[PDB]
Amino acid sequence: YKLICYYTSWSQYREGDGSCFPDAIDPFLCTHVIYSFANISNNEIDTWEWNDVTLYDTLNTLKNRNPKLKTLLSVGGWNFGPERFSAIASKTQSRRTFIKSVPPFLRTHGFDGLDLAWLYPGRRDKRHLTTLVKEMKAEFIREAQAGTEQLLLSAAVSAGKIAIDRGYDIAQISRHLDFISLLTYDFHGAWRQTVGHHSPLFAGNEDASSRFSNADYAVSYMLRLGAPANKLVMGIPTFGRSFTLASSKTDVGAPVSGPGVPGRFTKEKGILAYYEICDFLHGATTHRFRDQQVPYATKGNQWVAYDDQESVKNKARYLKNRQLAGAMVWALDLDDFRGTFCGQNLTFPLTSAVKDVLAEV
Ligand SMILES: *[C@@H]1O[C@H](CO)[C@@H](O[C@H]2O[C@H](CO)[C@@H](O[C@@H]3O[C@H](CO)[C@@H](O)[C@H](O[C@@H]4O[C@H](CO)[C@@H](O[C@@H]5O[C@H](CO)[C@@H](O)[C@H](O)[C@@H]5O)[C@H](O)[C@@H]4O)[C@@H]3O)[C@H](O)[C@H]2NC(C)=O)[C@H](O)[C@H]1NC(C)=O
Repeated sequence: YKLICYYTSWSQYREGDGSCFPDAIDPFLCTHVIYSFANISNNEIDTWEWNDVTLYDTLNTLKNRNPKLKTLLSVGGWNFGPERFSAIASKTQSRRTFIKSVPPFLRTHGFDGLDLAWLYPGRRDKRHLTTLVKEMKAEFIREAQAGTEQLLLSAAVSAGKIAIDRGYDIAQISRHLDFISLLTYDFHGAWRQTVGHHSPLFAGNEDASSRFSNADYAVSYMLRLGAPANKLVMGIPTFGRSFTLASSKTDVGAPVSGPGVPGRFTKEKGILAYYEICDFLHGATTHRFRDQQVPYATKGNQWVAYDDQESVKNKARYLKNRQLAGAMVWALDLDDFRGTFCGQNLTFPLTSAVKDVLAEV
């Protein structure tokens, strides 16, 4: 069993305890840690933050304690225009240029693999995404010849039916990529005038419009398209999506007036770190879509949908029952890394819950 855990650069700058550095990551927790988002310039892979070489160093040092740990550098991200990927990958020149520039980067900085987080390729991009993957992987193979362990190659794919169907040639890309991460947590957003859970497990028998919008449908679908279960890792979010209620209505379908108030620490509308949610929860009312196996809280005109240890283990068993490669947790920085916000004196409570399940048979 795998546990792929992301670490995002921008989390350092958070204030108070919110600040987080690779420095605080428990070396034996996950099996794969992914530094989140490297840039691309002059078609070459490149750093982002002014101090990644430093933080790079600091994350890769964790392997001094856990030899089995592996680390990968992600490329792309949400604040990286999809166009920029498309532009690179449509002109063979740019593509190959980009590619031949990656292995040395990783070798130079201690990484064991590259991660492709091209956030949503288009209709016009499928044919080239297949290329990037192919060639990129061919290069990683030709470099093992130099007598070093072969660099890993993975990709974060959307879990949206349309999304996948629009820009993913799963069948192909699945046989090249060492593993595929399914972003099973973006099935809703403030862009929908009404309340909704973003990382539901099941379709839930009362609504029937977006059944394709749940981890189960996603998985079962990816399998159909051809991807094997030994390359699949299900995403598990460690944050929550919050809304500001446009009425006293709180039950399913209550109208939304817009995203939620920012977090003390995560400082950003619509989203909330687990540890922030832990504080929120106090004085809040907690419910749970028993149908879709996930909770939601409300306090005032603030409606929040999130994942708790329960819902998370729940999902964890799910992937075990479909025989998947492993689990993926989006944002360690978002978990209670210090373990002081969420009652129990446990560090990384959520990511642990999943580990403890996966550590089971
Ligand atoms: C991820 O990558 C991003 C793109 O590479 C990068 O953001 C950008 O990168 C550069 C800026 O560093 C940006 O370039 C310009 O934007 C300006 C307009 O707003 C233009 O004026 C500028 O045009 C020129 O480019 C020349 C250099 O590229 C510059 O010539 C010299 O450059 C030297 C210093 O830059 C200087 O020493 C020398 O004397 C030259 O003068 C020339 O003068 C002129 O100004 C660029 O178009 C990229 O376009 C922008 N990327 C895009 C496409 O949006 C991010 O920094 C990176 N992320 C992180 C955090 O690192």
